[PDB]
Amino acid sequence: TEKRGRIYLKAEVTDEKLHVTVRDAKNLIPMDPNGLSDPYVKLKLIPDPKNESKQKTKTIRSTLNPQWNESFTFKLKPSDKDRRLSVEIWDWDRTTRNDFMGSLSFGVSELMKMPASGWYKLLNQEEGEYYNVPIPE
Ligand SMILES: [Ca+2]
Ligand SMILES: [Ca+2]
Ligand SMILES: [Ca+2]
Repeated sequence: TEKRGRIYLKAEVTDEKLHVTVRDAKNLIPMDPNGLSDPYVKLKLIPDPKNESKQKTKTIRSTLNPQWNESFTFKLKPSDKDRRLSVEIWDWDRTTRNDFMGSLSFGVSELMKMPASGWYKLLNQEEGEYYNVPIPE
């Protein structure tokens, strides 16, 4: 909800597993010639040097206010204490590289001391890997 729009999420750590719900997003930035985008969300635990934690929602065509309503589960291990949940919205493009739309992240430990829930401001790509900005109201 500021330049790159906002996203509604839920994420809690229930003994063993991290549960994430990606509800919807609003006011996303136009990344297509038609003035829209084809948004999908990529969920990842970072760092992910082996590149194995990737999960993704379906792609919704031609919209800036997608409603995915999809949930995901990551098995956690003691090694994940220092990892973060990365949430990135991307714009599916058929004839070129997919465009970045907005992102954010949560510390696994952070989520364990308080599950995330509600609206969050979409951040730039690099910075999105470092923090999140909740939007109460
Ligand atoms: Ca595009
Ligand atoms: Ca597109
Ligand atoms: Ca592109």
